[PDB]
Amino acid sequence: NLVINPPVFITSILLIVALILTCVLFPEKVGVWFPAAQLAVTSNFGWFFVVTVNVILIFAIYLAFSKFGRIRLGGDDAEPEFTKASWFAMLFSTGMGIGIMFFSIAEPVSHFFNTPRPVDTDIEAAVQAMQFTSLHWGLHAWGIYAMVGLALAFFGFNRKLPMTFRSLFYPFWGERIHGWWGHIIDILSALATVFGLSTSLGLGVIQITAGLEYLYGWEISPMMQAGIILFVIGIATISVFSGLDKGVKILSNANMYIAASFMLLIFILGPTLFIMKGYVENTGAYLANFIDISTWNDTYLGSGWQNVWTIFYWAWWIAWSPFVGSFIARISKGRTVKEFVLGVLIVPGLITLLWMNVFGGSALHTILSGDVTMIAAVKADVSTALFVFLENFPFTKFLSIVAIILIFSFFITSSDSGSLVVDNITSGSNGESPVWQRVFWSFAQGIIAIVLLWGGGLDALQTAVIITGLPFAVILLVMCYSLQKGLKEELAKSSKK
Amino acid sequence: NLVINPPVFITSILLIVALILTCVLFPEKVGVWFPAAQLAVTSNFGWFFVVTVNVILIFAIYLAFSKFGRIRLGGDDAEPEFTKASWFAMLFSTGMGIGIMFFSIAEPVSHFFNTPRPVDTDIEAAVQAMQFTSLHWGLHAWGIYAMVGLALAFFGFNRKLPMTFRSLFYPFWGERIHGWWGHIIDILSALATVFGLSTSLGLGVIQITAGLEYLYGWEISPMMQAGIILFVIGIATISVFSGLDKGVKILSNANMYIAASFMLLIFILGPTLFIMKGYVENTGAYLANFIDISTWNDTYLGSGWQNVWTIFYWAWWIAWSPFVGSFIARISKGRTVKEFVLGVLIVPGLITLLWMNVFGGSALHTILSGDVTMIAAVKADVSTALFVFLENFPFTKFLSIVAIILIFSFFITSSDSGSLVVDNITSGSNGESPVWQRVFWSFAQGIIAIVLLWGGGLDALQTAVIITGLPFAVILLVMCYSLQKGLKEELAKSSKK
Amino acid sequence: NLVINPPVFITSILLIVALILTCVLFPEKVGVWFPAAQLAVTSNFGWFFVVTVNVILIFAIYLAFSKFGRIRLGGDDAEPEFTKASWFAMLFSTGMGIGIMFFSIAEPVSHFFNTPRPVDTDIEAAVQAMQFTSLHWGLHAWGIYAMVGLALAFFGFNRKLPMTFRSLFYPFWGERIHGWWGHIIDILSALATVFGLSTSLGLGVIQITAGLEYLYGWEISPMMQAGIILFVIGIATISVFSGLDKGVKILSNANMYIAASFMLLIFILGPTLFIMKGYVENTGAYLANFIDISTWNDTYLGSGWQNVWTIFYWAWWIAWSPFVGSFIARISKGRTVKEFVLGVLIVPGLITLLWMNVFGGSALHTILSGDVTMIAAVKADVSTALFVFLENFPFTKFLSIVAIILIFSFFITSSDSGSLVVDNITSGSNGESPVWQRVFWSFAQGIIAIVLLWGGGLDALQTAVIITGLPFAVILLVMCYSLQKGLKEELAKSSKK
Repeated sequence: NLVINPPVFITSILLIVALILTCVLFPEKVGVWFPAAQLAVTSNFGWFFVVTVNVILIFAIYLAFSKFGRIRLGGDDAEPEFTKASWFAMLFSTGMGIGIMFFSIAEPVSHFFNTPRPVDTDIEAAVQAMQFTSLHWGLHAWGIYAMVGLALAFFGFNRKLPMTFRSLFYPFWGERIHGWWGHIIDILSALATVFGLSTSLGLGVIQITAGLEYLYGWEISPMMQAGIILFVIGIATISVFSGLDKGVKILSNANMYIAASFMLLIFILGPTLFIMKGYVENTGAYLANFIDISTWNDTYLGSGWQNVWTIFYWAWWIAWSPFVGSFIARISKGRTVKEFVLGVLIVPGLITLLWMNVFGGSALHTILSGDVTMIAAVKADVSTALFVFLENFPFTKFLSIVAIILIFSFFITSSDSGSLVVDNITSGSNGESPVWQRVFWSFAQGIIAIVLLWGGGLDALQTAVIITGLPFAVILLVMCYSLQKGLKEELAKSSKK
Repeated sequence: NLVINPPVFITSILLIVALILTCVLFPEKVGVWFPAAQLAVTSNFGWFFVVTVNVILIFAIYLAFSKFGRIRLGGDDAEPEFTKASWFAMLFSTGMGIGIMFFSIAEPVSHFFNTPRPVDTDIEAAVQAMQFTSLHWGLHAWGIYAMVGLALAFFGFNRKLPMTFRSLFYPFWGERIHGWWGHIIDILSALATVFGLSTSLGLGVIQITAGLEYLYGWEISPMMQAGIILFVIGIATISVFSGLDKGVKILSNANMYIAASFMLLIFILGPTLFIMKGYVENTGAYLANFIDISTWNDTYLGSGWQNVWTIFYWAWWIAWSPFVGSFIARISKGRTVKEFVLGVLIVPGLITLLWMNVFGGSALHTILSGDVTMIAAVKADVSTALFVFLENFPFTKFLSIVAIILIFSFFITSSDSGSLVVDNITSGSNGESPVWQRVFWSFAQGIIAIVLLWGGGLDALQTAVIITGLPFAVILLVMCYSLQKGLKEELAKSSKK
Repeated sequence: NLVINPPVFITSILLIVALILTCVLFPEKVGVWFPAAQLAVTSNFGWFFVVTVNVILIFAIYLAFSKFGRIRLGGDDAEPEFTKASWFAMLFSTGMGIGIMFFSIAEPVSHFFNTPRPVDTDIEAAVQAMQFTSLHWGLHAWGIYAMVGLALAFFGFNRKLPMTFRSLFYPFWGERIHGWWGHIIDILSALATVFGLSTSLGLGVIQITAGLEYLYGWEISPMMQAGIILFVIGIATISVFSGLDKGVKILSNANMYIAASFMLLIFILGPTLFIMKGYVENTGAYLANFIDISTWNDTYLGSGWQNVWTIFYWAWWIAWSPFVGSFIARISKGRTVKEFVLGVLIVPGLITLLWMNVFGGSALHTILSGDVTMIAAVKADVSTALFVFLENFPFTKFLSIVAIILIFSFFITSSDSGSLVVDNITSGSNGESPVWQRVFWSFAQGIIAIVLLWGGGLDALQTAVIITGLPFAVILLVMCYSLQKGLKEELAKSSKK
């Protein structure tokens, strides 16, 4: 009935309620304090975010290509439940649904007219734009996801422990994680994953309303935005309470199939030789200047460009890493550490770059051809970039409708996917909690997205993400260091006949 | 009296004769058809050529630095027939002997006034020219050659099958390679190797007639070029009347000694500190932006520069790869996979880069010091680049004469060497075919070179090379993926006490 | 009484006396002979210096990451006398630290108004300056130091041989090192380390006099410079004779603490976010263009910039490497080769780069913010760069006095430290020589510094350093190739059940 963890459940509820009250009955105060706080945090700790993501990626590479990579998740006498192709498909399904569909065109074009670093020619501007979107989506995001998923899988399969952030700090804290010391980590993890899920929720909402406005000229107001959010979460709780089926795996497969069909349609109807040439060239350039852009901090110029694009992306990945890592760990049992890390790092990191090329590089090809019309639309609003990019394609209305449907299905999938992660983190156990708690948490994330959207749109999701992702960046660093020790202890124990 | 393979010998004769007949009865038709076909193929599949060469090089590096590198060629109970120094010395002479002399000077200067990418200063133009020259000749070519030689040696020594391209696909096709399925593989390999050897023959004859015209002011019609071709082939077939007495290894050592003496003379008489400094700096820059230039596809500019220089070079290295790999594998028995790959990748690549520095960087030093006279000559024709370069050196006539003699001897060695590869591929066995078959194949190679020369000069060799190297690029990728399987099988079978 | 090595003692003393004579009774001739000779050697062998340092660094990396890295120094039955932190702390204290205080500010600003390569924007100039000072101080210096220290430790602990340069060539010279073939090696090593210590002493005294002149407006004639030199050396020999005996380690710890406090104070009072951002970004850029700047030889421009900055630094590191490597080996017993190399290459290099950032990047931040006043001072003279840098900080006089005291104590430590190495190399044994010989060698290095100062200032230390570092570059290459054989011998001997 009420199987909960009080010090985590009540603390998260109280903190979320306090934030909602602050943002709903101090309008001007919250609207003035949030962007100043976000700017201060990002300006002061962009170096720390960059160092954290680089260290996590280097640690993932090291774990993949060391003696620790021979350890098989779930024990030596375990076998994978899925083939490599299915595992890779599910890994790409875990990332990314809404962020990809929202930024794949807005970001490469926003790095064209607003370059991260000064360039002279438009060719170099396009190359730099593709390089920076590859940096944001290519390997560091999947590095963080792979590290969190590896930690969760190792400490929930090889250690017979709940796959929350409590058990990830066992090796160096012993039994102290059970009382008031792992409670803080669980609270921070729940808050960070809730805010990351709510950011994805909000991104989907803004893009779906922009698409409806562009297609039909409808005059939307935040009232029907809230109505859309409530209706979608109602569909989710209907699918949860009166379960038609396991509407996650089948919906994940449908989403992957529809996204692949969309990518193939854009690849064929748009440029085809240009897309392949640009994919090869841009991946090579991204891997050639990897250390130059990964560690770049904009220290000498001081343009402040990283405060909205790069540091925000690192904070987002770090903050909502628990949600992605949970489902990365669910589907990876019986696969060794090296194979797991390489599979999470490379294949989804390559498919994401392929999608980035297929969409953003095609947009940049249109722009470089003199057809500057996405630049003006994105300068007006970045939520219509996809629906302006589909204007110069055959079946513009059908492609726009399919993109809206894909966004809405990713919306349901994320809402029904992160709800169970938050429920498990909040109430412990492994899913014995009743469905009403899951529905309540879905409602909470929906209203959090609603309040954040009404408090600035795409200027309050980033603020909360960065604010709650900085301490979670610290937690990620400590968690990587503790996972090293736990893996070393397990390897030493196994190598004893 | 002809030990032959009917479906390979007859098919190769038929397609070669059909191409010759088409080129001789339809001058204008073939002269319009061939450049268009080559341009279409290169424009559509430059990305594929780049991916193929990069993947082959990465596969070679992986095979050198993994557990697969401990496998000893010819079995554990085998010892090298040559010392490491002599093996390294004769490795460089194995392939690209005539192309080195043709493009040692014409290519770095052609990348100066016709830059691959836009540059402002002449210094950057020279650096880029040397970088792209090193890319074309440094490591990818020797990566392809090392992979092909490793596959040939593994499947002709460790597994005892005949050393043709039929046996390289045994692991994943079973016994199907013996009939009408590996026949196509052998036909394509023979065509690619004959069209890659005819390209070198054409380069040699073009440069030798250009040198004769430059030195003596003679007017040589295509009839005298055909006479030169026939005279050289007659000398080659006289040398293989019955023996006599197998003047190939001695000629190979003489060619290596003469080329080394020529390089030392150019190094001493020309700049000596500049060449050494530029060698170090250019090798460092080549290894610094290796991924930047290897994966570069010229996609945002579309200048078409890669259609003649880079894609043609990849198709050339792939096309005549059987010929180079055969004699790379002949002289490598008893050497482990790691040592073999590192000795075919590094040492001959380093010596090639040293030669190309000694010649092209010296030419660029002459150009950068206000003496722009190789640019004007190369813009007119590229076959007189070396003979114009030797103009500003002491003993210009003697150096030109020894260069012509070295080109003629490389011509003889290549004609006598590739006939063996074509004859072995066409007739199977391991050298049981009669001498008249070798004579006929040398004649066919010579007339193919003559016909390609009369059909456009240095515009039909590239066309044929690219056309027959694209499907051979596919075959190279498949063979690279099958070699790891067929060699992991041997590694597993050997690691069984 | 007179326990010496007469072939080494007599030859080194006679050569030093001859140089002092030709510098003190041939002013006009030597003042033209020395800079011309230095320019000749650096121009002719900059490529050799670059190749030598790159090969040494690559060899150190390879030895750290191969089967040889498992070899435990001092034998398997040995343990580290110090913990990891206490060893990392004193690794950086072994040197540099006198040139650190001299070129922390003068070098990154001298690379600003006098760029190694042409740049347009001031931001690019600052990035290039930071990159090149990182190259000079980051990894190649510590690579040379790690190689020399590893050779010395391996041949003085695992082989029970004297820790001089005699024993480093045992593997392929056998007992021939004991007479007239290893005597030359010891003589060259003693001369190189004496001249390196003299260059450090000259830098220290130059900066001390410059700081005194800047703070107090004093006029210091070279007579007072000689008086200061003699006073400091007299303090050192008084400590050696009467004071004694372990205070060198106490003074080393005091120097490390004072330098860390000075660096922290500059980090806090000056920019704090800028320094961290620039540290991360500049380390990333240094590791991104590593092969581009390490192998750069300035061959296409011929500006001559490398003759005073990069080649001089390589020659300096190579020349005084025996002194640094001796104390790197003393404080490293019972540590495996991999751990030793990774702890000498990385951590001291990282701390040196952090010091360069904290000081030079702060200076570049001041310069880039319109405050161009260090540029004029450094153009006038580079010795007062640090004292002009502290002008725009709180507690300018206190920080200047602390820097002067730190330089003076580094002077004392370096003299008392290099006297041990010179005495041990010249008289053999392991510290049985009388104290009078030690103080005599300290006096000799002091008068060498005085004579070199009176012969051109900072134009004769570099000359002698380069002249005696080129043959020592050859010797370092030979010993680096000898260590592999002599330590593979030990690895094979140990791996025999």
